[PDB]
Amino acid sequence: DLADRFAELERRYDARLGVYVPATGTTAAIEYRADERFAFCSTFKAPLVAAVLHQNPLTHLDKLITYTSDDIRSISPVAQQHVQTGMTIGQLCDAAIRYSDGTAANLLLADLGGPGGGTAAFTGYLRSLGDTVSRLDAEESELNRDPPGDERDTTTPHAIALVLQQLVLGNALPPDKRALLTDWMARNTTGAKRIRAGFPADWKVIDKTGTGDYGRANDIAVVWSPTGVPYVVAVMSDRAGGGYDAEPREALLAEAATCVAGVLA
Repeated sequence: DLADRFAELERRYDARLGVYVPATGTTAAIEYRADERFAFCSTFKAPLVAAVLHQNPLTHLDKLITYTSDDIRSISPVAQQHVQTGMTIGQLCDAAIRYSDGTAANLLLADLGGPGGGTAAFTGYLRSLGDTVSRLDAEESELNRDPPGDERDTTTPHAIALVLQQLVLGNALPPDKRALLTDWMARNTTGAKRIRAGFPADWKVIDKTGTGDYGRANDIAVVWSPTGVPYVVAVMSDRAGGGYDAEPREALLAEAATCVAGVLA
């Protein structure tokens, strides 16, 4: 039984694991702690981009955003190289997904507008999708504290899987905006050891990672089987019993994805 395999991963990795894969015409849903809250970490950056795409015409992607070194908060592998040139909204979207660029995310939040540096606008975007669960409360920062049991900055595997379903595979976005999201996630650089690692090479995988303290490791993906069937796969984990310093475990995500792959295959 698949639930036992997930429980064994929890015991072997000393982790809490959440998994949701929405049901299809041809497959049952996979759910393991799918309605328990986990920290977003950087997984929010994919729907963030969807929000920016949604609220603006595509010509908005060429708006140059200028910023300063004082805006560098969090790992920002792209943004840190363009403090004096700035970056277009398109480039920020690219960096935010493909390099989980934190500064980029923060600038995209600002681009959405409104209170909380954009976290309100982001959360309302999700509310407008039908998600009454997920919440973004803080801008990215390396100084952020987010202890277990605080419901701020959380989603559920079930919630974020259905959001991603709508965005990539549903009609949340018009096809041209949808394609930009899909493409960016298809060329993610950070996800090779997670869901991607658990799916055979002939499956297409697009994804957005998240990592944090308390051993938090997330990956949200859309996968395409060799037979052309797409599935959304949300995996979230933390190791809170290990405290702030618990090591994130990518392998747990890879192995959970392997259990999923096994059943959709």
